[PDB]
Amino acid sequence: YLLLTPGPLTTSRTVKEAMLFDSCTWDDDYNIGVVEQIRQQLTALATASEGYTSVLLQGSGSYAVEAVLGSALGPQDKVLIVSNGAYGARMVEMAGLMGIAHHAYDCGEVARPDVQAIDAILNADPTISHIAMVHSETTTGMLNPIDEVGALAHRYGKTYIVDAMSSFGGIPMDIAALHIDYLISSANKCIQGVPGFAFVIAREQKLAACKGHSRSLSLDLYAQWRCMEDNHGKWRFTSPTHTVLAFAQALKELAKEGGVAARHQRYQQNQRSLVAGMRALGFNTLLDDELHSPIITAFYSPEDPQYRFSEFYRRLKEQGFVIYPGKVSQSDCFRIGNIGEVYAADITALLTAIRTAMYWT
Amino acid sequence: NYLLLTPGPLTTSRTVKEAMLFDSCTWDDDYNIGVVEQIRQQLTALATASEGYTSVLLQGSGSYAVEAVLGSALGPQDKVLIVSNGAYGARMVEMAGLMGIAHHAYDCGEVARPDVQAIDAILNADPTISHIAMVHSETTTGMLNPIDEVGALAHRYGKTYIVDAMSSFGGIPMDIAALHIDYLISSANKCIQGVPGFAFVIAREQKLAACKGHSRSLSLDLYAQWRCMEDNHGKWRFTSPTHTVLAFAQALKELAKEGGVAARHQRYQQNQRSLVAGMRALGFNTLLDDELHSPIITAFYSPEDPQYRFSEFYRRLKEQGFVIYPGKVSQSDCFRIGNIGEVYAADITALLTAIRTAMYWT
Repeated sequence: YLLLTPGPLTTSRTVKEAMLFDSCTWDDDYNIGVVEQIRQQLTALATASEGYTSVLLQGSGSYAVEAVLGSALGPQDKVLIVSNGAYGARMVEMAGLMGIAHHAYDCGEVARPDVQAIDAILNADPTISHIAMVHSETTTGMLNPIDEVGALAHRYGKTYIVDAMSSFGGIPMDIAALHIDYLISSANKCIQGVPGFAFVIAREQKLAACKGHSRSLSLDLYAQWRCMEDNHGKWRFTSPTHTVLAFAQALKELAKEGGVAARHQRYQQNQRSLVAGMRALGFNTLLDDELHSPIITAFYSPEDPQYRFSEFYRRLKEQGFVIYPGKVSQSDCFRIGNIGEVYAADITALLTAIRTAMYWT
Repeated sequence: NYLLLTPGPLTTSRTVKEAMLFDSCTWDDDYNIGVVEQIRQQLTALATASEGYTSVLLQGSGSYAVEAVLGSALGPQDKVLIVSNGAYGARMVEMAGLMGIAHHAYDCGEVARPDVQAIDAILNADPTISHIAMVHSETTTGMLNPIDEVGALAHRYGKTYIVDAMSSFGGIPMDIAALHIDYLISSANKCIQGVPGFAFVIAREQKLAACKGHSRSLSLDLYAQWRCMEDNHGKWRFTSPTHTVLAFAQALKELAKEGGVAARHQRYQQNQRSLVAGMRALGFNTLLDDELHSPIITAFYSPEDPQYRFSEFYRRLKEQGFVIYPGKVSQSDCFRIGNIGEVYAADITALLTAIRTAMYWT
């Protein structure tokens, strides 16, 4: 099965083979030989500038998002949270649960954030000390203007947090130039590794002032970072070593492909071809080509009264392709990712399977 | 060529690792029902033969699960008695402090078995206590605590009982219902011999059922995590370490093939006893007396020879194919040697030979 999902996805066989080893968490072979190498490569991958550092955290991407919210903000801080999808909404949900001061700016799932509106909010409330926004809303496949909001964060001197879970590694970006202080991302999406942990690449000057902020020991990003910094990459608690080995290999394959610039080109091409082919088959995209993220695409569900995603999905799977359900509140859609082990030939084979699975036609 | 004589991550079978060589779709039944539900069902049966219990899996290390229990199993007016006789008992106190959770810490030291009478007295004088938490196998020193007696105490006083069995579950027989344990926390990469990536809690449903809204953490909300698995056929709220989950399923299959906990336990304590005897024959002394030993890991006093360095001892052993572990005892310089994972009788023999060879200060 080819997983046309937003991740966990179809990893390369070499990435999987790298998991076939048992590592000792106290040994330098692992901490220096693997962990420190991953940290250094992540920072370099995020920016050419100095002053940044990486921290890895056990769990899913949401854990890292929660860790940043509870670690990057002090008891007198307040974060402006842009919400235009499930992941933006989850940050608002986390803030409310954790009792973190905030202001939610919701603009709809199919609406690009209004930068001027964000500018006004920041102007009317200087109490806002942080700005948080999702870069790639995997929910609808939309891409938010992290650059413009970043310029806004720099103008007002705010700490900028970006959830780049489904974009880092697949879309060119230099977080320093974007004025991003905390870049959050996944091990199993654009980088193409397997699930197990997430990471945050942060402006050291900012992170270094977060001691005591977290009320969670497990999710204390500062303590986690300090331990890696003082003990050659060592993780405070048990780390998913096998998945970490897989990540090191995924990073190497990313470098081999030609870096983010090359991977981005492949993803864009895959999508361009997929979309053209789907439209040729009568499907319609939820969003206009301008708002598209290059890792996934949302399509309106067929209007035929006989169409059922459950059946469409099963028939595609029977042919070896696994698509994804759509979770857009205002519209009935389904999604098709194009990252991971997906190349030109795969898109073509996918389209043939789609035509074949269109049982309602 | 390395054998990991550590508390975990440890040396797993080749088959447990090869079971990871598959990608899973987190939204498909093949994974959620075909693997997750299977695991949940097996974990509950492994912990007890009675009804009323359920399993919840959580992404992260074992400490995440411990924290999830502390933040999800307790209500607003609740208070937990935390017995501490090692780093893992101490971590629960540390967590309770950070989270602002009312608690009563009972610290009896890292080399002393907790006093059950003392715990009784505490329960008598501090009626606000509603929960009791204790580590079963204290990996800090290899100490094995009396979870049975404390459970009887908890039952007598009608208190909710939490047990951190991270390094015991799967390697030491136990029926949680009979031990009066309401929340059993354990690891996927220790006695069950799986791979790190997630941890789990086997709890009495009736107790967990009343924890809605307790957690201030979305990621660590045990109740929510459970309701999702319960309502959507093992589905994890957020992305799960699928590969490590497939490995755990294989680990469970191999546990059964060995003969279950009874058989694994037999292997483990025999390894441990042979190790202690051999090490003592080589001039080493155990930190604890036999009576307090657990069958999973043992702490030895570091030799006094001025030239001795754990770094060198460790490297020369590793060079021979054996990786041991450092000791972190507050009032004593020790080193540890675990005997779990893919460790068998012949391995202990080989290790002892390696030790002699590595004793460069003699």
